[PDB]
Amino acid sequence: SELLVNTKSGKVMGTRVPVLSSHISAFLGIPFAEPPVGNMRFRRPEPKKPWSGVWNASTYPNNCQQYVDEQFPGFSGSEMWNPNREMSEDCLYLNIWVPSPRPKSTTVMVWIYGGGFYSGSSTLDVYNGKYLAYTEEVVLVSLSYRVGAFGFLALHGSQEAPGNVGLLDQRMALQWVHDNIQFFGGDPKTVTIFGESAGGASVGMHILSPGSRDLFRRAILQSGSPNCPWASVSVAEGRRRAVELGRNLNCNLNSDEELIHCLREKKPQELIDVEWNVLPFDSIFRFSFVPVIDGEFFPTSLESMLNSGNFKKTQILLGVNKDEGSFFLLYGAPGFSKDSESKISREDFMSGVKLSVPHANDLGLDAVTLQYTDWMDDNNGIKNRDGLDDIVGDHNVICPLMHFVNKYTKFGNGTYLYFFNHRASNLVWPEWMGVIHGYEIEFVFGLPLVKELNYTAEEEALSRRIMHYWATFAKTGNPNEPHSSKWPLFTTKEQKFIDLNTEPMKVHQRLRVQMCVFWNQFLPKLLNAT
Amino acid sequence: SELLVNTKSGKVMGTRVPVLSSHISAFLGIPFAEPPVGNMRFRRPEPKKPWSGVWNASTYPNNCQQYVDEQFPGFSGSEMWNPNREMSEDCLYLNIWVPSPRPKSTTVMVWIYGGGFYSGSSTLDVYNGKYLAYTEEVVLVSLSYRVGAFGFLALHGSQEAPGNVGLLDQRMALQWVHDNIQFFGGDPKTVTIFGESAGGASVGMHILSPGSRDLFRRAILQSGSPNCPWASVSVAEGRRRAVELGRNLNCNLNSDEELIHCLREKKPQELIDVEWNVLPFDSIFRFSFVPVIDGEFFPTSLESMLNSGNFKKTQILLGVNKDEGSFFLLYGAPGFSKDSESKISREDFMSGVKLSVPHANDLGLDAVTLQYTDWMDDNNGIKNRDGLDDIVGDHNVICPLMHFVNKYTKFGNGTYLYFFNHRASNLVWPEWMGVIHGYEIEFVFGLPLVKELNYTAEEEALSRRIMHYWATFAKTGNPNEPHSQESKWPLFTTKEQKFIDLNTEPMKVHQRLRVQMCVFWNQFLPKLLNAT
Ligand SMILES: COc1cc2c(c3oc(=O)c4c(c13)CCC4=O)[C@@H]1C=CO[C@@H]1O2
Ligand SMILES: COc1cc2c(c3oc(=O)c4c(c13)CCC4=O)[C@@H]1C=CO[C@@H]1O2
Ligand SMILES: *[C@@H]1O[C@H](CO)[C@@H](O)[C@H](O)[C@H]1NC(C)=O
Ligand SMILES: *[C@@H]1O[C@H](CO)[C@@H](O)[C@H](O)[C@H]1NC(C)=O
Ligand SMILES: *[C@@H]1O[C@H](CO)[C@@H](O)[C@H](O)[C@H]1NC(C)=O
Ligand SMILES: *[C@@H]1O[C@H](CO)[C@@H](O)[C@H](O)[C@H]1NC(C)=O
Ligand SMILES: *[C@@H]1O[C@H](CO)[C@@H](O)[C@H](O)[C@H]1NC(C)=O
Ligand SMILES: [Cl-]
Ligand SMILES: [Cl-]
Ligand SMILES: [Cl-]
Ligand SMILES: [Cl-]
Ligand SMILES: [K+]
Repeated sequence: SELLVNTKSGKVMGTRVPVLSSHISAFLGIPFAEPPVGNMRFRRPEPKKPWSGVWNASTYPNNCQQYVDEQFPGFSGSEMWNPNREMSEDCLYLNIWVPSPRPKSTTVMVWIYGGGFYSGSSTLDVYNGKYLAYTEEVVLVSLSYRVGAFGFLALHGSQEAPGNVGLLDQRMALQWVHDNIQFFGGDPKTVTIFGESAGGASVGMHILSPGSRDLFRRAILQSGSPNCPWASVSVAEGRRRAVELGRNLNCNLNSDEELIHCLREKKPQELIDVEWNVLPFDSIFRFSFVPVIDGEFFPTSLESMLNSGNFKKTQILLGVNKDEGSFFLLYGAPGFSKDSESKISREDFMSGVKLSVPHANDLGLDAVTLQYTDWMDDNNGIKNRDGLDDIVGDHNVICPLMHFVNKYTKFGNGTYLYFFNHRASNLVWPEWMGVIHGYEIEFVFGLPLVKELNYTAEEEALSRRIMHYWATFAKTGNPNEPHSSKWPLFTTKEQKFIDLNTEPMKVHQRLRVQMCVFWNQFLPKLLNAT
Repeated sequence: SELLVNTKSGKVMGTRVPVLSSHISAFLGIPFAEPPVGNMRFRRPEPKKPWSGVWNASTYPNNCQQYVDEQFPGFSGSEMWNPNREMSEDCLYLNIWVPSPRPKSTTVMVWIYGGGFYSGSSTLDVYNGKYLAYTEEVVLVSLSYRVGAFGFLALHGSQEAPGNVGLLDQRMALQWVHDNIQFFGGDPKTVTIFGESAGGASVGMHILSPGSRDLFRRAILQSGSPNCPWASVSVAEGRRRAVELGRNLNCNLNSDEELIHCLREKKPQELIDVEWNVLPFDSIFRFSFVPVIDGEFFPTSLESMLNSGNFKKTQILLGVNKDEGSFFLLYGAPGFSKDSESKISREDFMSGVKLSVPHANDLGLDAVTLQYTDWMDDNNGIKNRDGLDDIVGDHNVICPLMHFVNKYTKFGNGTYLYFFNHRASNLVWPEWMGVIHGYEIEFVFGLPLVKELNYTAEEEALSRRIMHYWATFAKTGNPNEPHSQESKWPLFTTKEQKFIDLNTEPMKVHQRLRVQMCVFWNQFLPKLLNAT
């Protein structure tokens, strides 16, 4: 009844789930597209054909085919991000948490997972929607989308592997929410999309893309923006990588069509085993198959779109963590370790800036180096480690987001900026890594509310503050509830943002302005010039 | 007879001068070269021909022909640097202060004035040698040399205007000291050369130049070094400037000989009037006629000599003042004034940067701007004013000196480095200007020892220890008296890079003087400008 919902493509049977000494409705693994399998691998998604009988939506779906991180087997900090379900190319499903009793026509929030466009699943423990749905009385959807080659292999000109299909999967799940969320007590005219890292880049891509604009009301971007240097490639670079993928797998390369058909015969894991090989450099925070600037999903370059105001004009709320870079150093840079303080020698710092800014010539490397080195104390391994962490975080996440926020604000209808800098109580990773990539997510999804998870009282209270900011923003375009201490609008002139931690709200201005002028104005001009 | 000296070119009669209620001997205006006048303008100097009779050396000589600053008429802060004598091309003279009674074979110090190679005089109040010679028992000499076109017009290939003749004037006075100072009870094997700004750059050029090396024992450089961006030009640029000078005066330019002949027939003032017109750019801290890298006085590039250790190996003492740039902003950059706190707008900061680094491409200007701008507070008038001051000082004096001292220390026999950061209590310049270019000189020359000049007792104590450092260094190669219980000025070393503050407070040792900004100026900027 409450659990039996007739949607436009057929009937779905949800399940009653327990949540914090209460209950709500969960509809898990709802198909939004035809399975993109067989001759459909690499192609645009097709809408899910209607089924008869009742779809069993009591259970999480398969995760998409992806690289699986095995660097630290057994370790919760890496393993929480890996698939917790069987992987299958048949993976285009969404999940819904509905407050019980069913609300009339409430704010909808649609979560878009990150994972670098090469991994991610809607079914991770940290994305369990039941807490945010219950606490904030919203309808929470998590979508999925193809990642890696399967989602982003790009041979522009071909209708067979056009590129961007993972982005179209997201848009098709959005369309499905627009067409069906009213059946779950959701208001399709009050949809917020939100996601982290690649999911945040994704959110900003749908703001930019004219085909996505009318499928949501408002947006939240966490530690990601569309212009991130790792978040897109040119059609020529996507093409090179796709030919190199085929080269790796002994494919016929005489034609797009021959390459594409060879690659469709390959077992999924065969694609995944060689995925990292197509990258043009030794690097970190670079992923193989990502969105392409194709002239279709994105009519023109992201920069020209941002400058002309060719994008959705609405309210956005976005921000970054203190130490975005540290996870990536740990994986790919010399001298770093999970099990030590990771004091970085000068030799390893040099080799790290090269890996961090793989597109830089020698002059740009020197420029980066000079900008983050304290020459009164250059053999300090602690300042060398933190310096590298800041390079990776500033270059890849913070400064692109600041460029996006400054460009967006000129045209949009209200910007709210945050700086997430809370030090964990349950320290999973070592201290040197600080406020890690993805850590704010636990707070957004209300995991600190679960007593069995052993967060502190101050963390429960912060999670509740964050959920309420997020949901209130989703409802109104403003994270603040009229009447009382206010998170102020980010404005072009004043550039105010807030810290998000367990202390009373403090307001600052010009987040990392000094390093971000280096990354957004001077380096690009140096690289354009030399 | 103490006052009557027979030198190698003739007799000299000096004068008993009073000093701090004692007396010493002064020999003022001794000629060391033929008057470089007439057909000798621009030529290498020639040794002074022996004269008959007794040379009256009781009064200061003429000052060399030079641009005279009159931005601030009647103002002692600018006017103290202008010629206080009649100007003449007949100007190659030296001055000597000798303790009374005459010492046997004592330490010699020889002062080389600054003034950007376009100005300066041995006769200024602030260079009065009597305080230092008396107090430290040293034989103190001040030399002179031709400045501006007269000293530095450079037409490489001609032996009529070869360039660097002002440096050869200095060499010749050094040679004269070498040959004659024994007659004044000086030891010619213990000569320290010292000078400020262009004077300091000159000292460094003598260190480098094979033809000067054997003419002094060791060297002090104040706020200047040979590698300063303003202190030299290429043969090509010297030539361009000499020809631009001709063009300004409607000279015949068809050949060097015609150009030089034309320029020799002009009155000195005609050259001076257009002197500033030959500079390639609108600029700050740039001077028209300066030493040229010729392949003679300088066998190869300053940088290649410094790297190979092709230069005099000895002891050096050197340093800088806290605000080297301020004087130069006052004169040429927009929004500066001596009668206001000179809060600088963003727009005038951008203009100042361009004037300060006139050789820079757009990208280079951007790097300078970025390196010196607080983007949390980019409209701060005070931070923009100080930023500009730091740029001008870091680029023109501090970072070149630091590059020099690092390069020198690899091969030399002892380096002592100072940072002078005392602002004098009786300064007539506004506070914003801080510790100005040239203002350590009066301490070096012991002016705070005169009660009527109204310095503090702390300023007197400071001047006494500066003079004692300088002279003790001149005597021994080490500013410290061994066995003394005093705070010790440590050697500057490649590894530790130590220096001292010189001020009215107890001594503090620091390390890596302005290392952050000087890596930018000495490594990153040139690499960037050299890029295309
Ligand atoms: C096999 O090489 C890589 C493996 C890898 C990553 C990588 O992230 C990167 O940014 C990156 C590489 C990575 C190789 C080159 C590169 O840039 C993820 C980080 C954490 O887990 C993921 O596992
Ligand atoms: C006519 O232009 C100038 C006059 C001038 C100076 C200058 O110093 C400079 O560094 C400079 C100029 C100067 C013009 C261009 C330049 O760089 C001395 C400063 C103070 O007194 C001197 O007088
Ligand atoms: C849906 O699946 C679960 C187990 O996978 C089962 O317990 C539930 O009853 C199913 N619903 C059906 C078969 O109608
Ligand atoms: C949003 O648009 C409204 C309605 O036109 C307008 O009043 C206001 O200027 C905008 N709000 C912001 C914060 O830009
Ligand atoms: C959390 O705390 C409980 C109660 O003290 C304890 O029994 C348990 O070991 C902790 N759980 C986890 C998953 O760390
Ligand atoms: C030398 O010149 C001075 C000053 O003009 C004069 O007073 C003095 O009498 C002269 N001495 C001799 C010996 O002629
Ligand atoms: C200077 O030279 C002498 C003679 O070789 C040597 O003993 C001394 O160590 C040198 N001192 C320095 C500080 O280089
Ligand atoms: Cl629960
Ligand atoms: Cl605004
Ligand atoms: Cl007196
Ligand atoms: Cl050493
Ligand atoms: K085909």
